[PDB]
Amino acid sequence: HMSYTWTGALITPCAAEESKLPINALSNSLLRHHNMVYATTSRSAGLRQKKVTFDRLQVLDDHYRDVLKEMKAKASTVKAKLLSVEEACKLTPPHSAKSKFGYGAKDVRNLSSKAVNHIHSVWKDLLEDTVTPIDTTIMAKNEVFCVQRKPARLIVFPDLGVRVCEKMALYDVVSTLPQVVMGSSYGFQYSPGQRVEFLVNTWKSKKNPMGFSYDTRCFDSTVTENDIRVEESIYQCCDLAPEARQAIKSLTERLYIGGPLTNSKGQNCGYRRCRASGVLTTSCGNTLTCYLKASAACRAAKLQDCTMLVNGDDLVVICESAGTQEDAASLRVFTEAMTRYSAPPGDPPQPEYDLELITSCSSNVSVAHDASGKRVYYLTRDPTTPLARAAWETARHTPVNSWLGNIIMYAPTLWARMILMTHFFSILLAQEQLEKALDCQIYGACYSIEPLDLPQIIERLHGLSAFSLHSYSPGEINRVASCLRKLGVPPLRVWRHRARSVRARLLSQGGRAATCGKYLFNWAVKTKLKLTPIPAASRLDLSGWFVAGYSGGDIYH
Ligand SMILES: CCC(C)(C)[C@H]1C(O)=C(C2=CS(=O)(=O)c3cc(NS(C)(=O)=O)ccc3N2)C(=O)N1Cc1ccc(F)c(C)c1
Repeated sequence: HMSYTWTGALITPCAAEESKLPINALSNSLLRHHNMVYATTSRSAGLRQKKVTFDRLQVLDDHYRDVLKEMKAKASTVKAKLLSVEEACKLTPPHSAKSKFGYGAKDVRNLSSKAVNHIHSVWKDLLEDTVTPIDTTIMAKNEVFCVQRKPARLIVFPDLGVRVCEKMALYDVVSTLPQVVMGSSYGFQYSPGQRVEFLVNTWKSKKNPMGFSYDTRCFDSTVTENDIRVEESIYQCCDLAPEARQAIKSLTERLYIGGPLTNSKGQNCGYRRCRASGVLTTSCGNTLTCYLKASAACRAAKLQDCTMLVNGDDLVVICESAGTQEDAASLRVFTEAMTRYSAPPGDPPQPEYDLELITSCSSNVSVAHDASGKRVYYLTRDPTTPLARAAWETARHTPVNSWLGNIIMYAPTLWARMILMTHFFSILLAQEQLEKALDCQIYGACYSIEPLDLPQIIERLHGLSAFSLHSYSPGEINRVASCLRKLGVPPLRVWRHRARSVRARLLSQGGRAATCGKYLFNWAVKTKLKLTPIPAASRLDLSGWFVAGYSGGDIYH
């Protein structure tokens, strides 16, 4: 029952990997402690292999089967459709990994005969053969962090042809089934403004609230053959075309439950018997499995008025407190149940009696005040990793612009507004790239976004108050200041100064640019402009935003 077996062949790169922060003329204006920032490489892959390789044991009781029966009954109400080849081709990111079979993602998107013909052949094979393990490639992710040094995370994914077939069989299912099965507990249905409302409303609904986050140790490696067969039994409760059923069964037996791991040089690295990080069903499978195990563990622990919020492997629970000693004992029971279900913790969970000290999806609730002095809740995080990734992106073009996803999702925060907005609008002005669309990821899917659309995007995701917040909390302010000292980032007084310049430049461009100057940087001037609802906000097509999660899913929206 091991998560992986290995041959000793190395996990190899496909191009040169940099680990040191690249430096250019713009670097010092953001961050001086360059030696604090690094990127992960295949050189640490071996250390990750060791961490992710362990035996799983799993004891399944009546609570587990009781929840699973309920989830199944809800899933039975879902009707899901097959996508056409052309619809699935349109969901492929332009820069997705090319096929081993002589075509690329651009050929897929174009519906080129070589690509479409091969995809039809993979589909036929999937319908005919429900036994043969499907090949996957294993690679080390290159991700940027601040020291305090993580080994590379691994990514495991099938060929591009197979990925298009996954979409055809399962895109509609994984996009629709989780919210039906899980209701308000499915986290990927929420925009940031919706997510903070749900946490606060939930917290407020309890007489004496308690909450905690649950950190599963290497969630993907804890997912067993049982878990993945249970996921398929849930998918199969849906009302589906017979062709879709056969494809889902085949994909489950041949790809999702396990298969051979091949490096970038074509050598066999070993064999996987746990979740693949780079398949379409990674997010939905992890969310269903986490929810099943956590709901059952809640019943085992006798938690009172229990609300869960689940985004894949990310779990928070808010419930009724029963006193500090019994809460501590209940959380032990919960952790023991989870452990018996094959989901033991990394960090053991702690009860918290302050909403603002709970982290979920790498974020906590904090409070600031709008133009009328009215309290507004918003989600924030420690800015260290966002700012390290921004320093890197200041000197290197990358396929995903973390800075842009961070402005979008953390737009209300003092650090996104003062540092990220200022710094990157400066760069776009100087380079005359204000109109250039950039790719970034939200809930695992890729979006191409125009930075001049940012004000309307932010009004939709957060409301107009995102542009007037002030009087942020002392905890939040100190956590930012602490980060700036650590990374060597100029203090906020300098940022306010630069923001005025940036704002004046943007207003001097007219049009969409001036709207960015007006809304995004109203905080930097004492003589304020009046900020009214933006007409363009009402016409923005944000469909496909905040419907589901697609981590590893190879989705472009
Ligand atoms: C720029 C996007 C950002 C900030 C990273 C953004 C984002 O996209 C993810 C995010 C992306 S994801 O890849 O779908 C994913 C996968 C898994 N686990 S798994 C592998 O099992 O699916 C767990 C969590 C998760 N969350 C995230 O948590 N963000 C923070 C965040 C989230 C919600 C929110 F309201 C605010 C304000 C900020």
